[PDB]
Amino acid sequence: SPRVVRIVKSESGYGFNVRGQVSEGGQLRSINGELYAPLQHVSAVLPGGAADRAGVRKGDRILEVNGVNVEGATHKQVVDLIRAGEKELILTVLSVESESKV
Amino acid sequence: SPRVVRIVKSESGYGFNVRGQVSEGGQLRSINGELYAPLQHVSAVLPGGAADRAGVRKGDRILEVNGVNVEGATHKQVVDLIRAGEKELILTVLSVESESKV
Repeated sequence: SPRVVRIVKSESGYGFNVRGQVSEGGQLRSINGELYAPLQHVSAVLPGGAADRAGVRKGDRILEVNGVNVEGATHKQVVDLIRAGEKELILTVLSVESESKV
Repeated sequence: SPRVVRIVKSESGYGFNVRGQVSEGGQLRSINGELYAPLQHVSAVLPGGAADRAGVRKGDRILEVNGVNVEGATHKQVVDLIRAGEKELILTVLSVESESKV
């Protein structure tokens, strides 16, 4: 289920890489057993960076950026939204990797 | 725009799968808003393999293999070019997925 994560920008920026469609129009995909228009995803998280500390996970699919639903958005639209926040970022993500404390 | 990627072969080979026309002659296709004769594409990248580490992306369309333009080539022509290099591979690819560091 979609989860919300806050990241405060450090010196290394937010500390993650985003990957996804350069253009609009990709076909619908099945993510966590449900259909979405194409999502950008977290392709890497800088170990020790802000996103890692905040609990962003490699493979997280990005559903919202600072309250804006970015389902089927272009890569540039999403990265521009992230970069428009100069200190904080709120993501809603569909994680392909779960986490539990034991 | 076409980008260049180097991959050094590991134990798992280069660590990706190639898909594309078995025979020559497919019709021109529109890729990233431009016309090309049929391209082979990266259908999967082995997570943790050499291609993943080098930054090859699932969906990358293969424009050149070790300096050879393979626009409209057959699948076997392209795979033979890849395999003729026993340690290194240079690809020029048109990525359907962009990546940015934030």
